[PDB]
Formats: sequence, C-alpha cells, structure tokens
Amino acid sequence: FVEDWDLVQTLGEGAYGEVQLAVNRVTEEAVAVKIVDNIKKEICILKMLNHENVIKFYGHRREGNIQYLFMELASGGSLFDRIEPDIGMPEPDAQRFFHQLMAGVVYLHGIGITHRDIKPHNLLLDERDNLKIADYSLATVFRYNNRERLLNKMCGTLPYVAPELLKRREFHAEPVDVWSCGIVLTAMLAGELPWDQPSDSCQEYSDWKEKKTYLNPWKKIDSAPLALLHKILVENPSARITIPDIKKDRWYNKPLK
Ligand SMILES: C[C@@H]1CCCN1c1c(C#N)c2c(N)ncnc2n1C
Repeated sequence: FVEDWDLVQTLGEGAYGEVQLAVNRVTEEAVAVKIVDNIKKEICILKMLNHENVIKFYGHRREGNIQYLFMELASGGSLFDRIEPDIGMPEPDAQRFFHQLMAGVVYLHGIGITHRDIKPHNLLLDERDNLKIADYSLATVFRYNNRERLLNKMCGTLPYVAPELLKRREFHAEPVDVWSCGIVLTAMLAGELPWDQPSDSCQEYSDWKEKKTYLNPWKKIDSAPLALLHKILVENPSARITIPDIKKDRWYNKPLK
C-alpha cells in the first residue's frame, strides 16, 4: 500500500490520523506507520528521538495529501491492555514499567522535550514487554540553548493533567509530565483513575487533598508505593517531587518478585 510496504491492519487512532501495521513484501520486516491528512514540528521532534524507552522514528513520505510516519512497531500493544479494570496488575510488573517510564521521561526532559499526554494508551510494549513512550502529536520544546520556556497551552487528557494546567496562565513542563506518571502508576496499581480532573469542584480530588486514603483507589495500594504517590500527586508543582528524588524513593528501590 506504500512503495515496498503493505498496510495489513489498524493499530489504533489518536487525535488526528491512524496507525497501521506495515509489512515489507520482500524483507517481511514489520513496522508501524501513522497516516495523517504542526506536523513539520512532530517530524522534527521524532528525528531527535534515540532511547530504548521511546518509539524510534524511521522516516516520512508525502504522497499527495497523505503523510506516512514510519516508526518502531511495539508488538506487545499498549500498557492500557495490561491494566485489569478495578485490579491493576502485579506490583513487581508495575514497578518495572514505572522504572522504564522514568527512564523514558528523563531522556525526553534531557533533550528539552515534554510529551504532554502521558497515559497508558501512549505507553507501548515491545516483544520483551519493554515500555516505549509513543505519540509525539502534543510534544513540544520546553528547553532550548539551556533556557527553559514556560508552557501556556492547555492540552493532554483531563484525568492525567496536573492541576496547575487548569489554574495557571503559565507553568513548568517537567512537573506536568511527573504528575501524569503518578496517575499512570495509580492506574497500574489499582486498575482505576482517581478523579475525572484535578479541580476544586471534583469531590475525589478534594478527598485526596484531605488524605482520605481509606477510599478507593488508594485503599488497594500498598503503603510503600502510596508514600511515593503522596510525593508525586502534590498540588503545588514547585513542592512536587522531581525525578532525581523519585529515583531515591524507598518503593522505587524496593526489590520485588
Ligand atoms: C500510540 C498510538 C495512539 C494510537 C495507537 N498508537 C499506536 C502506535 C503509535 N504511535 C503504535 C506503534 N508504534 N506500534 C504498535 N502499536 C501502536 N499503536 C497502537
């Protein structure tokens, strides 16, 4: 369906466009291809990406209106599909995925890139269940020539967004991504999202700020990972734990099955 590649089946759809499995008729190599028709930007960011926990970019092709973004195939599918509703997954699997997600986010932050839509749909698995951060549709530069710029665009997915993104005119990129990593960890350990959005008017958010951890999803989570979620899901982004400090957390470093 494109040059040497056949488009076998749909892998899913994001905001704009669709992702297909592409098998090479000759080589039998299978990749993923995103079919689109802002996009100059995504391509530019995709070409920066070189890390084991980030989806690799292979190259692009415009054929009329349609753009084709060839990227690493994650044959394990999404983290979303490993989260059992109302249960989550075994704590050692969740810890391993969390370690990989941090590795990925440190890498992105280190090249001055914020993902801005971290959630289990955008977290993919290779054939060895290695986590890959995928979909650079909303990704943006927050650091250039060693100068940070504050963000102002509201974007992402409400249950995953940090509260400052609803309250502040401008905010730091990195603590928004840390927050969404904490919602992902909650989802992995409890198989449910704690609130529709982190606003004053959201009773489940108020409950958390009042430390009612006898409620779900918190009552399903062991005390060690929950102590970490206490440091991540902190309303003031300048008091929120940073990744260097996540890497010193007792649960983060706890040996597990
Ligand atoms: C993450 C997006 C969102 C829509 C579905 N997606 C994707 C990919 C991307 N990109 C992707 C990929 N590279 N390998 C395998 N499966 C993929 N799926 C489901």
